[PDB]
Amino acid sequence: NLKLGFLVKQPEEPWFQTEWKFADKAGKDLGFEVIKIAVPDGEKTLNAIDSLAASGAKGFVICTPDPKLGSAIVAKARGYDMKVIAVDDQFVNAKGKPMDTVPLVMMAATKIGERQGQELYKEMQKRGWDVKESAVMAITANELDTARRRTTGSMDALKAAGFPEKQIYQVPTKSNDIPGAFDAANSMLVQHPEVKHWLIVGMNDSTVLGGVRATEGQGFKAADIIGIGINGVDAVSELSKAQATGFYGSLLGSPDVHGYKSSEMLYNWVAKDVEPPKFTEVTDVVLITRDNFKEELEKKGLGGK
Ligand SMILES: C[C@H]1O[C@H](O)[C@H](O)[C@@H](O)[C@H]1O
Repeated sequence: NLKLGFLVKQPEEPWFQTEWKFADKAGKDLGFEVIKIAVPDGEKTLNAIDSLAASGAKGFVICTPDPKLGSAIVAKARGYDMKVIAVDDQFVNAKGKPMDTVPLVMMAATKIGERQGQELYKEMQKRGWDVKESAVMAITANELDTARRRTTGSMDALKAAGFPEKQIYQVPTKSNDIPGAFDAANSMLVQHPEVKHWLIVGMNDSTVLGGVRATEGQGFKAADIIGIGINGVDAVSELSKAQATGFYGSLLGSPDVHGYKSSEMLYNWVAKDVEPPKFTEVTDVVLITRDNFKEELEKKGLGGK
């Protein structure tokens, strides 16, 4: 009866696919229809809201393709008597200050970034790399808070663990995907012939994967590369390959939680003016590798591997 939207910036990522899946679940439970829309850019975002209004949706969950669209999104929604909840990516104002007023569901970015770093360092030690000939490549998306806090967290952890600060090289990526990250990593690789072993730091699976792909192209074998993604669900195809690669593992979050919970809260809000908490931080994480990925997915009920 009631129709609620679930707008995602990147429909191609398993992460977002899963959030859609679990929105559908909440829909069945509570008795609402979820309208699933891809919003890969600003225009499509604004158009999509119009479209929702036409369909008579009461509200929407959104992961905006651009945090800086926040103001506009709110203005449009307001106009249509729509309630908004942000998932994953927080709205910011013109100045890049967060819009605290919009309820947000997100991962504990910093904490998860830090776990990445810890796990990078641990695996390095396991392999017995000489620090003197090792480096960290940090592929950054500093314009996105959530991404920033992951990669910063990771670098902080590595530094805390005793990885030499001066051997940490950052490079911005133009896009938060494989192609973008590849390009970025490549440009950094050719700058540093002296490095024999790389740690790859990136905010998510795709970013790290791009990094890994570049290293391979520059004649690094798996043993000499450690990349640990974040998302988990996005990494399955990699972890499924016959042969081990530079991509060691991924930190599996809870896209299920993000999808279901964001939806359920909106409904309660729309249906019963039950005001959501402003901020919901999801702290779940588990390292999945070649050995355990299958169990851990099935254990979290994201079956298939
Ligand atoms: C938790 C999410 O954070 C951002 O939205 C990234 O772009 C996603 O791929 C995902 O990792």
